[PDB]
Amino acid sequence: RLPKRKVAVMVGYCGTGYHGMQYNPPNPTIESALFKAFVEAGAISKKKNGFMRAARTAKGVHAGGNLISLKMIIEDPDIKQKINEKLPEGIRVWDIERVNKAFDCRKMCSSRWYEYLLPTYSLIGPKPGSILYRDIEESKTELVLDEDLESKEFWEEFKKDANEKFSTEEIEAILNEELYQKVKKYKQLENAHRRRYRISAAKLAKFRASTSQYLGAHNFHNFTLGKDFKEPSAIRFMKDIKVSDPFVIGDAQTEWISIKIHGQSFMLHQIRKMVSMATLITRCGCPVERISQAYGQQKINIPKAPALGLLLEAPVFEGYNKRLEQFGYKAIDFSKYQDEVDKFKMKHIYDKIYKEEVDENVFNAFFSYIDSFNKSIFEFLTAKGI
Amino acid sequence: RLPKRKVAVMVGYCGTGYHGMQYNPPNPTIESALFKAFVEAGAISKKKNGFMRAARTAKGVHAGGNLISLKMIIEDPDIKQKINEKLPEGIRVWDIERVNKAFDCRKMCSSRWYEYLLPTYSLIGPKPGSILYRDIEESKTELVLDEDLESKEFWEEFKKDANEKFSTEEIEAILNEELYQKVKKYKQLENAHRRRYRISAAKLAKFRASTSQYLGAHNFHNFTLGKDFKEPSAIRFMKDIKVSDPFVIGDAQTEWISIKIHGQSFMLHQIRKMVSMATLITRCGCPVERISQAYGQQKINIPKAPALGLLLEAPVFEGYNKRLEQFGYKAIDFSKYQDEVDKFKMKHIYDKIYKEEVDENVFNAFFSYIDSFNKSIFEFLTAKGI
RNA sequence: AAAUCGGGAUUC
RNA sequence: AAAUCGGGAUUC
Ligand SMILES: [Cl-]
Ligand SMILES: [Cl-]
Repeated sequence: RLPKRKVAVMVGYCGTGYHGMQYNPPNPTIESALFKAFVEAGAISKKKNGFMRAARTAKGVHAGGNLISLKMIIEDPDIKQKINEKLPEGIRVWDIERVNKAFDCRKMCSSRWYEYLLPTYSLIGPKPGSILYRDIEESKTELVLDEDLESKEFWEEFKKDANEKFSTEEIEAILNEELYQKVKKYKQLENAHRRRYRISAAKLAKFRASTSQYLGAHNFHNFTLGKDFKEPSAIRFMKDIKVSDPFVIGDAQTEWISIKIHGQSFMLHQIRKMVSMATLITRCGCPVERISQAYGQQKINIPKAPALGLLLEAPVFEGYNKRLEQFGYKAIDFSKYQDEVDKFKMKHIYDKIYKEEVDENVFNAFFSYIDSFNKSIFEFLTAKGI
Repeated sequence: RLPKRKVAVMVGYCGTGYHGMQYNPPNPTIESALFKAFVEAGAISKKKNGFMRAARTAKGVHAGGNLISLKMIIEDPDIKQKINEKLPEGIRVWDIERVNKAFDCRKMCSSRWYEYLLPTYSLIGPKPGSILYRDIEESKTELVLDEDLESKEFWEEFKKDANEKFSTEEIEAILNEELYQKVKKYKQLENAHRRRYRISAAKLAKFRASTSQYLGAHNFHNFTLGKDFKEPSAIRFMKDIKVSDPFVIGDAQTEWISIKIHGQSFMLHQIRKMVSMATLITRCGCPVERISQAYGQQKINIPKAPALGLLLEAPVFEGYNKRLEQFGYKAIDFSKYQDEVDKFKMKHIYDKIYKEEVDENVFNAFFSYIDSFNKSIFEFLTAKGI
């Protein structure tokens, strides 16, 4: 029976194929794989006496950095390498550091950094023929919304390319069939047109302003589930929002943007709902200030963005580092790993994101469902409600 | 580039932790693990040119025997052992046999055997205090339903045991707390009382009659989803139904029964809905003949039983064996493996079922939700509807 | 966080 | 078969 010390473990993972961070049998989770590696490496033996997590990343949500707290066997001086050898390629342990007895992953978390990877073709306007396009274009009863000749040019180049290859065969419905093969090739051509799209500087600036609409303290009751507008804990403080320059990655050469959000605390699916709302405001040509209207008591249903693009970048423990460094305890700083994670993120997270995006068309499917859906549609009009 | 022959592969698996049989990235499925083992063993290289499955077992559904058809590399005389070495312990390949070019897993499937493992305490009447118990007992407006002094004795022995250990503390609501620990121990005592239950011969005979209500050809539109009563394909033929004698298995010594259903063809979630309906009829004390009323055009919502207890025992290919044996092709008979599967079923399927039942309380949670739910409730009364 | 029961709108 | 968007009733 070896001794056990209460330590914090810094880890990172691609969340694809796992049912979130929190241990939840019988479905594979990040924590179940971590525990299997711990047992196979000698970190634990045989509730797990004080187990703790900093963030319960949802189904499919990745994390460049996450932390847990537990009583481990630190006797092996090469225990980290053993655990990493016993782990799958998509999960890694960055470090192991001793913590004080009163350490609490969640209560000592001062802030959180999140990153969302979004394909730039998500900001193209809805396809002509969709209900959202019909309702937005037919919003000439109040001539407020942008014109967005860029999306018009994209869709019309797609129409010219389709017509120069599918001589009025003209796909209409389907529910192992030569028709289906024809349709398959049309949708593949449309996806290829999406992948060749390069966002303009104006659309990027518009999206940056729409995301900047989130800075400061706001009532985010519409950006979660089961939160009342009058609840005081519905107010959240976003410290910073940064939208990266566009960047091309992958064999299909598809364009992406990185959205880093630093906030004091977040509610369930807050990041994805914010991202989705900013994307809809940008791609529909609405005044970005309308995002602030979402803070009102009127309830709006914001469909959360796909989990595939979400990464928990790092939890932050400001008070712990500032007020417990005199006790000899090492500070918890994920940036000390920043380069290593940066490699892992590119090799085992971002690559998975690009592969699943080009294989299953996650983002385009999400936005095609939004496009064809008869609360949010009203908000994205020229006229909202009140 | 090795040659490839079109073969059929006989496999078995525990479905826990997998998203069904059909290959469906990015979530792990039985077929994705099979393909990984195939690649690692040399069975395939690099749609999969004619891939076929006999049955698309749902999420969590096991199978003592399932079959697939594909073009494999059969050059290795020890290819089966290599694939099995490359497979996890919960998935096994029983055999590989050559098939004719026109072979079609699903179209040549003449019938199907299914097995459902049900804990006998699922047949105990609803707990006094539940809405279902209140509605059934208060069905004295039409004095039709059984009395079931056995369930009364069970619940009253539980009440005597609880009161002799929890002196009117008396748990009332909860939503890390000493109360919760008390409640935890009450529910554990109730679960232990359930695990010690041994079904009487009368209840077993009643359940056997309720299941026999399914024999022959019937309209099973209520025993699936999205099937209209007037659709001719809503009629299904059950060739045989056998309920095994009760048997005790596991460390907690819990009692189980095996329900084997041989049918020509089945609709989506038909087995689980039939099982659930028979169980409700038995545990509520209804005339078993009322099950035939479910074949009427009136729509009833039958909650499907947990997937944990379902096994696809074997698909059957009668016509293929009878009309293609002269062509030199070996018959496809899963019974030729019956002993081997029988070991695997006990070591990697039934054991998982018992462990998950005693760890997560799947069946009792399902029936506790049924018990407290304000269409089916009306059917389980003395008065149905019409 | 995850899972269940159903009901509604979609996706090779 | 699986997956998505939501809405409703539940489960350490
Ligand atoms: Cl999350
Ligand atoms: Cl199934």
